[PDB]
Amino acid sequence: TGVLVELDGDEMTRVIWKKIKETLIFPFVNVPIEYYDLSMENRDKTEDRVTVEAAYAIKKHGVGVKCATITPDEARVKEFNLKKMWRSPNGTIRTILGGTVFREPIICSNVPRLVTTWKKPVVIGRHAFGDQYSATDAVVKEPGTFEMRFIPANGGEPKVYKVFDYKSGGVMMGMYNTDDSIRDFARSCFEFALARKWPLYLSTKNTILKHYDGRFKDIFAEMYKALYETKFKTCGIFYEHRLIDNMVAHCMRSEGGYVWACKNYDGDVQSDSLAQGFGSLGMMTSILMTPDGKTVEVEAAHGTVTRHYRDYQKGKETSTNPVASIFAWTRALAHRARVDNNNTLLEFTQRLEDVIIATIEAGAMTEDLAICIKGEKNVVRADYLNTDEFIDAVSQRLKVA
Amino acid sequence: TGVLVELDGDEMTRVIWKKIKETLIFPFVNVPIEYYDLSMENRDKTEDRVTVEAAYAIKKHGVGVKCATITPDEARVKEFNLKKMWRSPNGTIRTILGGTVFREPIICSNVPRLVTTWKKPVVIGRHAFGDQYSATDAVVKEPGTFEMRFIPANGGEPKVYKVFDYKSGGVMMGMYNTDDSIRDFARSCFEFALARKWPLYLSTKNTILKHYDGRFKDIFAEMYKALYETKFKTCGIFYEHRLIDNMVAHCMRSEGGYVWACKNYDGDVQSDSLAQGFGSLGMMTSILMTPDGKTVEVEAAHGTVTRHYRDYQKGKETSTNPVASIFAWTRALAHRARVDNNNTLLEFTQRLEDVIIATIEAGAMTEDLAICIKGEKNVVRADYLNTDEFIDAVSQRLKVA
Ligand SMILES: NC(=O)c1ccc[n+]([C@@H]2O[C@H](COP(=O)([O-])OP(=O)(O)OC[C@H]3O[C@@H](n4cnc5c(N)ncnc54)[C@H](OP(=O)(O)O)[C@@H]3O)[C@@H](O)[C@H]2O)c1
Ligand SMILES: NC(=O)c1ccc[n+]([C@@H]2O[C@H](COP(=O)([O-])OP(=O)(O)OC[C@H]3O[C@@H](n4cnc5c(N)ncnc54)[C@H](OP(=O)(O)O)[C@@H]3O)[C@@H](O)[C@H]2O)c1
Ligand SMILES: [Ca+2]
Ligand SMILES: [Ca+2]
Repeated sequence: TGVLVELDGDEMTRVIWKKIKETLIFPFVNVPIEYYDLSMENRDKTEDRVTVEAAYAIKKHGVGVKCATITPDEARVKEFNLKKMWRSPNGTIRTILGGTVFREPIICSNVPRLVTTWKKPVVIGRHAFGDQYSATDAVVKEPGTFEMRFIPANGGEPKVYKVFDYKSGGVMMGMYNTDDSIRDFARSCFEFALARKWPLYLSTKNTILKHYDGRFKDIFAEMYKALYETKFKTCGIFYEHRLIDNMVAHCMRSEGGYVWACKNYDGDVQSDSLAQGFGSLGMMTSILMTPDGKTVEVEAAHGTVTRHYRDYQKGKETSTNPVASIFAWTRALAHRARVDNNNTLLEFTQRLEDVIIATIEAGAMTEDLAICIKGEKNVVRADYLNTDEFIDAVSQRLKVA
Repeated sequence: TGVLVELDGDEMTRVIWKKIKETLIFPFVNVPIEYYDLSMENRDKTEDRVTVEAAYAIKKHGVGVKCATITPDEARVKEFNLKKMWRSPNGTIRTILGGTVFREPIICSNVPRLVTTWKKPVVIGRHAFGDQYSATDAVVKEPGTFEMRFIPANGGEPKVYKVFDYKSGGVMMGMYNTDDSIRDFARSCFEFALARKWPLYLSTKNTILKHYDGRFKDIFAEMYKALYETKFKTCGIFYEHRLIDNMVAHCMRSEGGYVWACKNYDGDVQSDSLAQGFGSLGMMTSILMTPDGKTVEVEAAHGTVTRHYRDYQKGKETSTNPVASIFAWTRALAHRARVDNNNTLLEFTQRLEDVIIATIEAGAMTEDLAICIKGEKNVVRADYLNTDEFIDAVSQRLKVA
């Protein structure tokens, strides 16, 4: 009754995406899908127009599911003969939608973490706006002065700052963020943690960046005091600012069960460290949530798995883990279901997640999880299923459920 | 015959520092020491002049050992009634000396890592110059335009970049780095890895910061090709650039035995994550090495342990781990010894490190390491020694050795 926006992708994830749709989704669910092909080739052909069209379609319809895509760089420009080094589609969509990207591991009882203390999941809430990701940078090739100016819109004295006099070359960068965006990030994070009844931590480096990072600290503190502190206390949870240095140490030590609000760059980096620590990138989920909770975009917290695609391309069997991709579909459909008051669709999504977990906990799993259990040296082919075998096995149990 | 420059510090580390000197160093070694008290109180009193004097003394004499110090922030300004929010002494010294800070864990056979894959130490080489640590930032409180200008020193068109038009407040920041400093960082890292015969990785985000981070990538690549590639290949090692996202995942997965060159901020953050993953900050070493290897500053890879100092202040027994601090002294004295051709001093330093490791591997250890072995819930007072008991035990075995 509502529509689901689908964004097709690249390389190994695109092949798996087709299998997931045809095997675990379309046989059981009839939902109207608006489709956008975000393959590298179609982005180049459409001069990246598909990307922004897809983003606006998610805003219109309320829910999107996205397959991993290639982010061009020098090598990719050569590989595909790109017209331009097109921007990351993820940055474009997240820019258009706004919001915070919540990343969380999927834990199976029988798959150990790499970190021995980790008992419960940790959620990273990544601020998907500003800083490095909309920065302007340049190489300095001659002697000269880098300075910044702030120019008030009502005339009156521009403020100037001399940063550096280069003599023998270097680099320069400026970046910004906004009160509006920081306040939206804070609200998303307080709301997420409150719904979970988990505590909340914000990491910054305000110790060095007294003004830039101090703005994050002050905005979260203001918002906690005004709007959330009483509700948090009543639920037996709390919010705390932490020095980024201390926070990464805490994360190693802690058993989990907290929400961790991260600035754009820290969320990007620490999410991968977290994912890998929990066992595998194939078991890490990602959901962008707009401020208010009414628009989401769900994806796997990993890329296109091009190393595996290379093996796929030369006819070799691959056991890349489809679980995060499937959970993208289940959580997107669950959001679609709730808006639509469709309890049977919602129950289907829960049931598919349940059988995936049951399947793995009983010993049927892809090679990455076999490795977490046995160690890379000790796994043999009979210890795991290939990707299609894993998905076929899941559909079997799904059909009895 | 040469002189050792000593920089006294703050809180818990200052108390331990005195005990280390009096118990494990001065009874066995006669080296001239030039002393600088970098306590919070003496930095305030001298308007931070002691800090820069101490730094220049290290440059003059070639070797410094430093105790952890307080870096002022808003709360510390109130606590000590500081005249100003003085800059981090570590940033000041590292600024004055130049160089790369190499951070490495001390592994004991019987103390497990938190990360189950970790077998050998990892060395982080932190670039101790530029980026966030010499950046200019500001809060924007009115509508206005942030722009950057590059002004060539030979007249002729300034290059201008419009970054943002603020309407409802935000933040702005500019930062730089230099070709000279990046090239010194690269050389330190290639040399360090080559002497170890370990491979070398550089992490960047050149995927987003094409110019700023691309400069790091290009400089290391240029230097490898010109100066190190053949020597690395001949030793069976290599150098590789890595996306920071991939690199933190690699670090979780890998058994260790590589050098990891990190930009200023990444080195700061990832060093603490690494340290904690290996078991305890009390077992992480830090050495600043200038480009050429002729000036060093050695310290513990941790702060003043103020949480423990708080307990110390109210007469409670503390078991803070002195090992990193002692290794600061041993590695500083070893550098002093090599310059001076003093083989007996060098052998003493090696012997003290040896007995510290032997002491722990036989079950005599501070509370942090007991916790790594037994789990926090299961440790009881008889499982560990307090700090002085640990140091006294070490001196005992040292005396028979
Ligand atoms: N959201 C997105 O659209 C997104 C996000 C990140 C990257 N990317 C793009 O994806 C492409 C490749 O990026 P990347 O190699 O840096 O990261 P990646 O695709 O996440 O793969 C990195 C490595 O992590 C492991 N891994 C990731 N997903 C896995 C899964 N489902 N099952 C098992 N193992 C998995 C694999 O290790 P082994 O090879 O050791 O098995 C893999 O080679 C690039 O073009 C990048 O731009 C897209
Ligand atoms: N090089 C330097 O001079 C330097 C470096 C960093 C920080 N600092 C300064 O040091 C002060 C405190 O900083 P911080 O609390 O962020 O970091 P910290 O002093 O490293 O202590 C953080 C926590 O790590 C654990 N830890 C650190 N060193 C330890 C040791 N030797 N033995 C056992 N456990 C240890 C303790 O955990 P538990 O409390 O859980 O036992 C401790 O509270 C601040 O004023 C900061 O500015 C100085
Ligand atoms: Ca990433
Ligand atoms: Ca630090």
